[PDB]
Amino acid sequence: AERPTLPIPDLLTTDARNRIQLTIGAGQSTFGGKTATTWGYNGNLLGPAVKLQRGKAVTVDIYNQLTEETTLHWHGLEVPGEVDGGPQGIIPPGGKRSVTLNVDQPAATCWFHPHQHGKTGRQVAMGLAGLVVIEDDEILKLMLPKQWGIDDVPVIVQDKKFSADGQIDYQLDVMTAAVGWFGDTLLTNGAIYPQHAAPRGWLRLRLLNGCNARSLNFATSDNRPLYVIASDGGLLPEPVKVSELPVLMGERFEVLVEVNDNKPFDLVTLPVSQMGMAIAPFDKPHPVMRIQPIAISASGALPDTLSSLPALPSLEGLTVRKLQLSMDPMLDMMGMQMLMEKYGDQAMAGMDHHMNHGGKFDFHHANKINGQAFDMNKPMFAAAKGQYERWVISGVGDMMLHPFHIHGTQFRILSENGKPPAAHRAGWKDTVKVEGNVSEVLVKFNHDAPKEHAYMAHSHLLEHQDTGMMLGFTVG
Ligand SMILES: [Cu+2]
Ligand SMILES: [Cu+2]
Ligand SMILES: [Cu+2]
Ligand SMILES: [O]
Ligand SMILES: [O]
Repeated sequence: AERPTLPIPDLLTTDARNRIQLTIGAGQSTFGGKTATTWGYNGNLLGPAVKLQRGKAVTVDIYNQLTEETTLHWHGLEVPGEVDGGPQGIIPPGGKRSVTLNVDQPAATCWFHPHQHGKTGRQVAMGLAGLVVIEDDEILKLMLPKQWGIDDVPVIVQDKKFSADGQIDYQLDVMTAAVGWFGDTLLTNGAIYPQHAAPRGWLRLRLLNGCNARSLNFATSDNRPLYVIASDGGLLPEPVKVSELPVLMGERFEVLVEVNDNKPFDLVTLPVSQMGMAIAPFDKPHPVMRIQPIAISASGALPDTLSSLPALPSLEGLTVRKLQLSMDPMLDMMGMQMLMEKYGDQAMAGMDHHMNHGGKFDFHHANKINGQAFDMNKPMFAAAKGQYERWVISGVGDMMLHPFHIHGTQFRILSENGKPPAAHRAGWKDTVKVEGNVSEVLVKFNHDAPKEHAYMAHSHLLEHQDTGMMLGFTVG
């Protein structure tokens, strides 16, 4: 059979009442010919791309048609805590919540997803994620590829695993609380190995790692380069040519890739050095999508200069906040041993060379920051508003991957896990790698967040977030 075409999320803008309507609900999808219950925004799976303009406000009406509580967070969008949609932003089953978003940041590809307390991994795994396309006046002058679904395409890459009856097989248990939820099936905008027909010239891909726990590393099957033009929080100062592009959970990058007649190629993901993630079929490069060239000229440009990136300021005198991540040694060892028992040595490929004892030992609060599993009732600190701060995040103490995300900001990385950031990671970021080492980021919060609607800071390995590796903080 030929490959299915890449599904393209609809690009949604406001009505005359300046509203966007999002409905959260359950439906059915098909994977490898078997039906599965899935959840989506304005559909059965995944979601639309909400288009936003800097300096314009929009109202979003969010209808929860699930039978359980959910929340909706705009990952990457800088908004007051009251509309950030962290775990306090509950939408009752059958209810509606409206938010007004006053967009105040540069053009970027952001995304949106649930943030239900303790259940974010399940609700993402069941299907909920959408996109946000922010535009501003500056980016349009660059004349980048801009025809949505033709030469400007979102690429949301996610793994799932399924039970024998075809349903999504999600469990938050000791093993996945330890290593994360991951699967053997790769989806690209919800489809298994689709093709995308692209005009000759430049193709812009807006890449999102939407996996719960799997890191990815994009490349092309014939080693043509990718030109990175943007990171989580928007354009880089100039394109950065790469041969491969590691993407942590929740991160976005936009790249341009050349499309030439008569020479289809795949976007692939290369095996990563992360526990559990190189089990077959991920022990080898894995196709993500086939790019099928069309002999029609694409009009987009790859300009020499994209944007202005301001200098890092002086660090002297800035508040230094320490965030020590930790896992429970016993439960980390127990989850890792279950992984090894299940899959054997392959569960550590590529890595560097039973009774109830009560609630004190409950894996649901095994992961922590500064000695505390997430307490929704107690923000850990009150950050300054409009002031740069230096946040120091340590994963010393274990070797698991902690992509650390801070709500309410786009920051600058000073140190990523003990090294200065790569050039394509040196611009605006909302995620920083922490793994066995220490990262430091320069953050500023432009909006208030009160105790009742606090900003989150957490690992975006969802099973770790849900089992305590998150803190709340206020601003203002
Ligand atoms: Cu976020
Ligand atoms: Cu997020
Ligand atoms: Cu978050
Ligand atoms: O997030
Ligand atoms: O998140």
